[PDB]
Amino acid sequence: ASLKRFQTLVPLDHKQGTLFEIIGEPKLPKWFHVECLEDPKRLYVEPRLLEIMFGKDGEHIPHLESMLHTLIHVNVWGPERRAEIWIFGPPPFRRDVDRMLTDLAHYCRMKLMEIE
Amino acid sequence: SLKRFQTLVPLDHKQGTLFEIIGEPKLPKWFHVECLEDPKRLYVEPRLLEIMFGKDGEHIPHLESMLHTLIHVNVWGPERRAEIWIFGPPPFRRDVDRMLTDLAHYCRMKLM
Repeated sequence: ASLKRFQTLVPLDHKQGTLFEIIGEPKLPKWFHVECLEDPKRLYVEPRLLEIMFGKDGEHIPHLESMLHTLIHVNVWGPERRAEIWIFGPPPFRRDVDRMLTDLAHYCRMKLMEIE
Repeated sequence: SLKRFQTLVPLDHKQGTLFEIIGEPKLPKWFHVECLEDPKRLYVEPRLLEIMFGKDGEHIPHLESMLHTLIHVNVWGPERRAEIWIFGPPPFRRDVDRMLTDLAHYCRMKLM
């Protein structure tokens, strides 16, 4: 990616496109299976939404990950480029977590335009 | 955290499964009053509530918007179980029920 680094239970390196790698030797969550690292789902969001959706430095992401049983990885670049939220787990899960994050994004977008 | 927690649609908990919307709030597009006819209840130690949901439940409106489910928190003594009430349905192979008990589990552990 490029770096703002967001919090998560398992920090990953975004190597290239679909390739992610676990950084160092973290204690993994009981529900997390290394195999899920193979096919993550990506969804785009504008960058300014990231900290509204996930809190400052993505501080609420470990809670969300615990609730969803999917890893969340955030890649962010310039203000002019779309951010990428990458989601990791069983495909039956990645689909509905995808709708949840889209629904959350819709909400945060409305609040953004109201708080201004 | 308080005795009333935050939410998109503040409710009065009348008795058991019976709730009522307080006043005339603008409702979320995804929400319909008939949702209140499908409550599910979960129990939790009161101590976990502010860990799970933020001070005074300040994160609940985000959670509700993610889940498309209203969350009502009834709390009593620090002794007895708090009730979490949800008016669904779920967006995952995992019941909103299961996602919230799992959140509580994580928060129980992190509380050590």
